[PDB]
Amino acid sequence: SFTEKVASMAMPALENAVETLFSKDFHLLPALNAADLGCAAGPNTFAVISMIKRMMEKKCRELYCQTPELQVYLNDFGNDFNTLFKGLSSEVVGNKCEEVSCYVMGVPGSFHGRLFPRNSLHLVHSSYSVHWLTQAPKGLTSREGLALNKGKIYISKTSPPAVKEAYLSQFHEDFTMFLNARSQEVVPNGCMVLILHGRQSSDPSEMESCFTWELLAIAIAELVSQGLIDEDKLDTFNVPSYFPSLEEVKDIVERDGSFTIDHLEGFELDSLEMQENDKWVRGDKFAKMVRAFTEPIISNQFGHEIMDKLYDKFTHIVVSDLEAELPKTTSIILVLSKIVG
Amino acid sequence: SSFTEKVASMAMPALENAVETLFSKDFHLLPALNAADLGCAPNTFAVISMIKRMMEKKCRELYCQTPELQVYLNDLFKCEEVSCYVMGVPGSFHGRLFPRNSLHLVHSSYSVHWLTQAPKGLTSREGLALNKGKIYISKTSPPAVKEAYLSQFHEDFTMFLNARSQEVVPNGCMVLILHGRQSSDPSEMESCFTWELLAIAIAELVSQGLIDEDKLDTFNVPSYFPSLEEVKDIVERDGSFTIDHLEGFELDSLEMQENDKWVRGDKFAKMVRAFTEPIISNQFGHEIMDKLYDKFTHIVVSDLEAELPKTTSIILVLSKIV
Repeated sequence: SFTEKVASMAMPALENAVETLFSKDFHLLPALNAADLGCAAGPNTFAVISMIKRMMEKKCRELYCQTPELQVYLNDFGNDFNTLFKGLSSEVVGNKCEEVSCYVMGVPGSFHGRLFPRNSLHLVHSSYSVHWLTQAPKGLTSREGLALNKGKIYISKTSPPAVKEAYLSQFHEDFTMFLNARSQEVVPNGCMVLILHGRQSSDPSEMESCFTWELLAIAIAELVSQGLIDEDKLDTFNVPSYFPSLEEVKDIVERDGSFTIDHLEGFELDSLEMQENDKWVRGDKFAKMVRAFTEPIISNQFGHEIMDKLYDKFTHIVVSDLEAELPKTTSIILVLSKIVG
Repeated sequence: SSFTEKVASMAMPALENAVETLFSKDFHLLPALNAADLGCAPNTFAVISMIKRMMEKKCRELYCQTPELQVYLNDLFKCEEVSCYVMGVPGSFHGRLFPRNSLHLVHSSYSVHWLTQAPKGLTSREGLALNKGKIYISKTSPPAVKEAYLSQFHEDFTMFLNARSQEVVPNGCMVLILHGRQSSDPSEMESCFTWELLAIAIAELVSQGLIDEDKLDTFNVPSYFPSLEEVKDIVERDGSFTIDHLEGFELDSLEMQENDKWVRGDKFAKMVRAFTEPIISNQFGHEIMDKLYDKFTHIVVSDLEAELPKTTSIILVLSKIV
């Protein structure tokens, strides 16, 4: 739903990044090597790979040389990528019309560190993965940091300055780790198309920046007051995720020397299906998406036998307390090129 | 898989001799070495450590930067020197899996003998099944069967070789191990004991009215156990690879270090059921499988006194030609 809208918004940035690769004759290499990192997109992963497939086919059809092939690395691969495998594998598709063969591989492991040999990647795509951290900020998980962000699970208006500082610091570290890892693996002049969950305002405590996590904390606090969750637990737990601003992303990429910013863009989208007339169906659909992306870290924290009652309260807060309206979600599009190198 | 365990110890010398022959050429100071395990089924995780161990030794002798190792795994069923990255490759190994010129090494153990399908031409005209009472080449079976089977294996193995030809780099190495046979006649008990016995078990249930004969008569396994000569000829017909070594070795089929025949027979049947039931179950259901391998075990433990012929494995070492 929302994911679909984000994916289409980033598609032109993906096209141009392929175009730039062509201007450096990447289409004349024996094979183009593409990776999709954090394949949790996705469904929307099929569109981006089909798009690379198609742009190569258009480019190479007038070339006298033997037609280049496409090698696709998919990471997150949980064996459910079979729908993408069967849809993109040119041997499985069996289309004799296609001149560009596509070979699809699974890459196990974390997008945070190394996944491939040196100079093995020409193009990296990653959508809504890079804002995830390796852990809750270290300054928040020390013996005395467990006390800083009391009734919440993320940067909030109630958070002392140390909280957002810790998060930015953790992001700086984890994102630089990523950049460093990719820098080893992305070929000189290679491209990277990153899309992530960010924010508009410079202040992270702003609702538009934190609403999803703020509302979840309010829901957890409800069950806490009702005596169903230990609060222990609320006060010591913080989310392993950060939504940076444009400026923060720029800063970190520029401090790291490895990549050049070809494109840095933010854009806003509605956070719920505003075309939906049923105020309950609107929030329920939103909550379902939220649950799909957040239940792993959350149920791990509070147990699974409380996830139903928890996400129900979350939906009730969205529907009733907020009249099925939320601030708009900001997404960041970051296109990078590996410097030579 | 205590049997497989013994097979991989015997082919590991032939794996070392071959991987090291990729160090005689250079082929020594490259960025990253790409190796594929095609039809994996812990031994695939053993051949990986072998490659890593060998590479690190040849580099420390050559005083050069250590390449990284990328391993591709196509599934059918701290102070380490060489950086290894492992990748999963879905898809059939009889077709293309990799870009051209991308593999330095290919390993495949006990997968190549599996056919893409049970042989095509097994019905006459008339309109009779050409392999009644059985599920593989047998003594009762007319010549047409073993010819259909060899033809199917010819086609399938040649497709494999053909695909690999595109992907294996010039002078790149292929190590293939497969279930073969000693005797030139593929209907010898040495060649087909497992399938023969399985048929005998099924035919027992048929006479008891538990399984249609329909059924037995129209089913045949998607497997073929070739001879050294058949393997050699097919490889030579295809023009892509050089036969560096081609050798067969014998192995005891049952755990013979066990005096209790019914125990060593069960162990055998348990093993046989693990790799044959998925091949058999579509045609005969899972329902009758308990009574099927029950009867199979009695045919093994009683009628043959837990004495089965040795299994022949073929070790095939290849090099890409240009």
